[PDB]
Amino acid sequence: DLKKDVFVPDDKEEFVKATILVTAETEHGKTVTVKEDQVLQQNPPKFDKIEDMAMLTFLHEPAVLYNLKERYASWMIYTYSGLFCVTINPYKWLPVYNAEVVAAYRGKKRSEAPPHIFSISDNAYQYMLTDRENQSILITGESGAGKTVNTKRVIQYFAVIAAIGGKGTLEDQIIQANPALEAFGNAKTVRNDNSSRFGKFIRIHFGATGKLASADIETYLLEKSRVIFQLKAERDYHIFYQILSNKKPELLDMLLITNNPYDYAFISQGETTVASIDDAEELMATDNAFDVLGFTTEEKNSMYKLTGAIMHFGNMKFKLKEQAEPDGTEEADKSAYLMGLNSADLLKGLCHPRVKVGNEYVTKGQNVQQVVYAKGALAKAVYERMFNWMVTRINATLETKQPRQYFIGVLDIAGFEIFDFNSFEQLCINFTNEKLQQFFNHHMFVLEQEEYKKEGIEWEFIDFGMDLQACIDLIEKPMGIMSILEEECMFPKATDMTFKAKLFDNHLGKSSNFQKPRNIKGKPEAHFSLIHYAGTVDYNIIGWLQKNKDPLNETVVDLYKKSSLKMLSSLFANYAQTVSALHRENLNKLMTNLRSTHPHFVRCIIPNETKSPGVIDNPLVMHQLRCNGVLEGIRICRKGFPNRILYGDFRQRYRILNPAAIDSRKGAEKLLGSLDIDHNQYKFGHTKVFFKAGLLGLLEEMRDER
Ligand SMILES: Nc1ncnc2c1ncn2[C@@H]1O[C@H](COP(=O)(O)OP(=O)(O)O)[C@@H](O)[C@H]1O
Ligand code: VO4
Ligand SMILES: [Mg+2]
Repeated sequence: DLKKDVFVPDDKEEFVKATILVTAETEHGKTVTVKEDQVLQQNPPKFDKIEDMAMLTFLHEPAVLYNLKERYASWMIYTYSGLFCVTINPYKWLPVYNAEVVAAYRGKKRSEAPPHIFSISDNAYQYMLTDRENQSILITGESGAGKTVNTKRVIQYFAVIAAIGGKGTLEDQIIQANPALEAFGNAKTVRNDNSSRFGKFIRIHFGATGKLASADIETYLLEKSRVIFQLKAERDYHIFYQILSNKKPELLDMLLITNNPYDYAFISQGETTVASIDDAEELMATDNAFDVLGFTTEEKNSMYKLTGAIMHFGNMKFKLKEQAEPDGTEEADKSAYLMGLNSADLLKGLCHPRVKVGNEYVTKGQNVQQVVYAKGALAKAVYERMFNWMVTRINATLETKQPRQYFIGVLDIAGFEIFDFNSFEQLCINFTNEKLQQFFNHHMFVLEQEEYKKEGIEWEFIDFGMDLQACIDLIEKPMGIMSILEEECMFPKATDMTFKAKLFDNHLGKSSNFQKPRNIKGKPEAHFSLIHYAGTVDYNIIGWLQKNKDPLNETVVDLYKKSSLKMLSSLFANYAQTVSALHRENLNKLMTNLRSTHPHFVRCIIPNETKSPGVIDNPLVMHQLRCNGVLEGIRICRKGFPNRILYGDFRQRYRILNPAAIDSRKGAEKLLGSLDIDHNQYKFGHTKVFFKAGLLGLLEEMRDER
């Protein structure tokens, strides 16, 4: 029936379906009666599994939710929601990404094909060529939402398309770039078995005529901590376990290592084996990528060797001679050999680092705690610089002579996360997520409406309540969290509790997003809460000062410069601005570069905590849609004018409909006036015609009929 089919709220599944008898029979048999305002209307059965939710008769939270659920139940993981797309992780291989599908998607306008990541990529390609404007596919979502998978699919689309008309070709190299970086930059966290522990902006360059000419990858802050430290239910980087699988046994001999991960302390404090990952086939995938990318055998063995030496570096034991002196050089020797260093000099550098007395030097003393930190810090430093060397190396092969004119950047940041223990690297991760959401908010809600004003369109502003400046300002602005941290790791007599005290003194009761920690019994200790867009996060400030300073035993880095392993020497070649400072510098650099592109938002949704295919946790999925502003992003499309054409281009294409109607603007007034259309569905701007949602479809349908 018309009014019988309704949605009623539900304390366990957010909302549930109902049949009116206000008293109504629930989808699950519960005879429940509720308040008339709490009842939302179901959409007609013609809109079941709708490809675009802006086309629904009833727009509300359960109408969107149940449509997404319905599509997901038929394994339809892509859905349009106004000018952007939403995708729910299937946690399962679907046959929607083959070459035959890629080929079919080529050139098809959004409406001419089912919703898909291929359609986003293709239409970004058409906009780039048509408007002569750089494009950017911006993929959002928490840890394990599916950003990396969708990112790899955009590359796949472009690479397959460019092939239809180092060792490999530009297209294969662009594809293989991801398995090479994932090996060293991805790791199993609680939420994701292949969690991206770093952000990346991949630009795909095209010539004036659309030919794929080049590519570049820029990465953002890697989780160095992971190299030498793990939480209970997480692993170190993929590579360590892949190398230990022994699929390449020469590697173990070269790296002087056992096959047991539990032998190496740096890499075995959490988990070692992951059901989802076959570390052995993965090592082959890792190695193969390096070959296709043009990495020499010395280049490869140098990366392997440096990883190996890092493992031994962890097992370097130290004792009291307060002054530390070594406690067995066995592992210290294995590391120095692999690193092209003198083992005695490495240990003298560690236990007694120099202090320059003009042109002479005097050593300083170090205790076992000081040496153990120094040792850990140098391994993280190496790994970070090795990942950086590897990215520049990939770029060097991807950088072709070929002429470029445009680009399509694809942003794959590390997703929003909440662990049992959240520290500095969680803050940097969630900060980016907050920033990108605000980028969506500003583009979708602010710039959009300011275009209607610019064009002299009759429009009365809408406040969608989509603004995160308060929380962004708290983290980045002066006297914010990072500003306080930056100043504190400058005063040498500062402590974790002086930074914690300064944090509280400036924001407790002053900043609304800065709150006391909501510490629950058993869980690790936290110092403050941060009301982020996707949740409140309890951060622990222990060690943040040293994380931001990131000092190294300079005496050991000098031996690294002097190393007889070309790679290790060049990693520290220029060695001599805090972590958070460069993080904000890079983030602001990125947000402004994305301002100069036409953006394409792909919103990934994690369906459940248990990595369960087809299974949707209504509360969790709704929370995502809510903190993403999906319902707001659809409303601005329905309530506004999402489509607009210049008077010239409207004449050049649609004059055919009624050639009797032909000035460029006056002609469009006659053409639209003469056609049988709702004369409220279009408004005249200074230089453009503003179409209400759907009308442009009718006009392109009427153009095809002759
Ligand atoms: N479209 C998809 N098809 C199949 N599996 C997917 C898809 N998207 C995500 N997944 C699954 O989710 C996991 C995590 O996805 P991923 O993109 O790596 O997460 P994140 O948002 O952290 O980058 C993948 O390893 C895979 O199992
Ligand atoms: O798990 V993530 O790839 O979103 O960091
Ligand atoms: Mg990722």
